Amino acid sequence: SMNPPPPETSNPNKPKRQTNQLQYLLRVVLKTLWKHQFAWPFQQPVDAVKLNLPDYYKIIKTPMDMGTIKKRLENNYYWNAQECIQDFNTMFTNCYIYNKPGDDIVLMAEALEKLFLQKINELPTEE
Ligand SMILES: CCn1c2c(c(=O)[nH]c1=O)[C@H](c1ccc(C)cc1)C1=C(COC1=O)N2
Repeated sequence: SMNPPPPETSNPNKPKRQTNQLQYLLRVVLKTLWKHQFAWPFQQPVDAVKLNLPDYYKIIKTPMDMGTIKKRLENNYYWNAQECIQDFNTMFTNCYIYNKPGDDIVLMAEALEKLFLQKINELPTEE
């Protein structure tokens, strides 16, 4: 099978705005996770073709990744912070569903998610 098209990262028909919370998600939350030693499997859409995982997109129908999130934030694609938080959660959940508990990639995701949840407790109040 071919890869699917990646998630959209811009849409002229989708209203957009900047908020202090979305700015924080880009400058602090994404920045922190993106540069983490365990980030690399999550920095781009899953390339099931190159990686040889012919069942990935038969199993995962809600793909999401930090490369997509990074572009959505940079492009001001989101209207609210919850949209972005949901994308991170979807990314982690996909990993936990596709892979076996105890697999190294699951441990990587869990470490990233722990950090993620800490940082979103620090979300600033909306101005
Ligand atoms: C996020 C998508 N994904 C990936 C892999 C996987 O086993 N399961 C999976 O859900 C695979 C891999 C294998 C072992 C480790 C320690 C990390 C990553 C892999 C990537 C990218 O490069 C790769 O070697 N992604």
